[PDB]
Amino acid sequence: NNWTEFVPAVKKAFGALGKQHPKMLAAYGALEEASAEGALDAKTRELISIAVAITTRCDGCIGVHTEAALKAGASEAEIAQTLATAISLNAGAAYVYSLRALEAYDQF
Amino acid sequence: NNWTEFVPAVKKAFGALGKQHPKMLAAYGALEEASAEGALDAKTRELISIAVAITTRCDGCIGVHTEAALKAGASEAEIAQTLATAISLNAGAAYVYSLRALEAYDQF
Amino acid sequence: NNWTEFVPAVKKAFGALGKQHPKMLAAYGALEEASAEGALDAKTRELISIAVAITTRCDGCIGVHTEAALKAGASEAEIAQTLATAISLNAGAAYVYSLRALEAYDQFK
Amino acid sequence: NNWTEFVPAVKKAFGALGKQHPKMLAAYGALEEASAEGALDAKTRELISIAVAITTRCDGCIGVHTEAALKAGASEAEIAQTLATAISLNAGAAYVYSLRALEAYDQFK
Amino acid sequence: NNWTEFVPAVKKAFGALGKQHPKMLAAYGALEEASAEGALDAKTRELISIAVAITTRCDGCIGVHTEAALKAGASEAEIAQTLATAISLNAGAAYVYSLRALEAYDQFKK
Amino acid sequence: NWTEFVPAVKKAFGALGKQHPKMLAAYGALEEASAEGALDAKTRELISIAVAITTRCDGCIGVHTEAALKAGASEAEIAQTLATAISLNAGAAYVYSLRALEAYDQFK
Repeated sequence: NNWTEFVPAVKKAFGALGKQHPKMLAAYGALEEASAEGALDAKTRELISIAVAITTRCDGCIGVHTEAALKAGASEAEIAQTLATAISLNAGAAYVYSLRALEAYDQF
Repeated sequence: NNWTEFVPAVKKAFGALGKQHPKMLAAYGALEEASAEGALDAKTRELISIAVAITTRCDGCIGVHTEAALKAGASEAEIAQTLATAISLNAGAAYVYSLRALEAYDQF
Repeated sequence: NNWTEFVPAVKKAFGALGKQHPKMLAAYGALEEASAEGALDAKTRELISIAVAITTRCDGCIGVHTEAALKAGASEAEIAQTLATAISLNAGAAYVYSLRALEAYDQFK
Repeated sequence: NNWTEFVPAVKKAFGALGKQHPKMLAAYGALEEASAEGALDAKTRELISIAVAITTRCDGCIGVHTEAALKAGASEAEIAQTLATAISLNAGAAYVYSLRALEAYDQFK
Repeated sequence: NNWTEFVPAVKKAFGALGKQHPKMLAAYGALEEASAEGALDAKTRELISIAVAITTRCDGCIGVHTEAALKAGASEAEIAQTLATAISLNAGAAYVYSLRALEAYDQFKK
Repeated sequence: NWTEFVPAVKKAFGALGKQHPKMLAAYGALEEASAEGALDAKTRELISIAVAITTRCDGCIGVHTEAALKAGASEAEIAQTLATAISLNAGAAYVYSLRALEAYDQFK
């Protein structure tokens, strides 16, 4: 459809990248191996990925790790709660720098 | 203090670039010239400048345009409301891309 | 394109989020309430909103608050000058960290 | 340098915000309420919080939720593996947009 | 993006801005003026421009400046290696702030 | 940046490879793929600084500004790289501002 058609195309672009520049795809594979090492469970790692995917505003990253979260057995409330946490942290960053603006106003 | 001393150091740094690379300082001066052309008052522009500064996480921009907003007659309630609006728009972005993840999960 | 149909689609997506997860939509309602608290008129609130939206590069946020600023009485010149102000700040941030890099090129050597 | 002094200072600034502007701190609490709803333990939520905090590069968000992760029982390897997952996704966004640049160069634009 | 049609659409919109608000387009020209001044050739400048465009995630910026890299004589290997360097620095920024998180956890640990 | 800040950053990277070696090996793979090709060390470090300005990473700035110096980068090459990165940073805001004015015209 929209995401069910986008994700295979994104995975294909990564495959064409490895056939042309294998050291670049091997660099990402090294990043995924470092992430996979440790007792974290695949679903929790994918949920961590979705929270970062929506923060970086990467549509290809969203669909890849959302489909991987479902394959890992993540329910709908687990994802919505993960997104709600990422929204709170994205808003928390603006709260911190807004706090710096208020502190500057009182100081001048 | 901090902000009352950090802001002069920032403006002193921008003055240094004008001596070493005047073309780059003039380019910024061209950006503020276009930003000042219109019927929007100084307080309105400086409030907009603060909301973008906390979004860009630019501490120098925060202090420079917070002091400038005070010089334009901005009250503390106006800056806090400006920051509240900027905080809201930063979270709505995480909301928008969170909805994309939910639609992605619903389609797989 | 098609901002006239994109904006109602974004609002509908927010509506389905509330009927499936009400505490997330209520949180955005609490954020929108604190943004309305104050003496800044609706036009200045939406102009500020558009400036953050183009800095964020959120398309749904841009169209929602551009239509709202229009209904609040914002002329095209007020919209353009708001973008010119947001673009200027979207360069001073790079200027500030460029000044750090030029200092970084000093000290060394 | 001193996160044990930075984090309490950030917490004090948030508390002073609610005394001068309560609706702003209330909207923050509403975001925390929706975050703590859905049977995801605090350890998993704080680990997710760190992964987003380093993506936003907010030092206040990092130290606040790193301490909260320790209080929830997060091990050092649990955070390191979380950061390793967050780093992989930060590069993943760069890979996806670099693929757009290569597809652009092929079409000769 | 990638399309040979989207890039002329971006350039046309920039010209429309200069017709309605010339002081805004002139400000961008002032920025491009300072970018063109210097010892770097056009290829290296457009390669640097591509690296920022994928970091700033601006599709039109990836557009305008990847074509200018082609016209400047940049090969596919020069485009790709620039992107591999840009990708490395993007992950590097996450590595740096991840170190702060590991340092903060060590100071709170008991 | 400083002559003492960069050694502290590289010391933390080395320590990370001692407690979590797969994470440091992943960054090395990203550096090996970046070094592979005809682009000289100067252009790569200049590209690295321009990204280290778009991203607001100070450690990346000082590390790669020093590496650019050892690679033989001149002051004119450093400033022009920044002016190029500043132009692109403003260029991104110009594009999404064009969609904002395009949306405003559609709602009338």
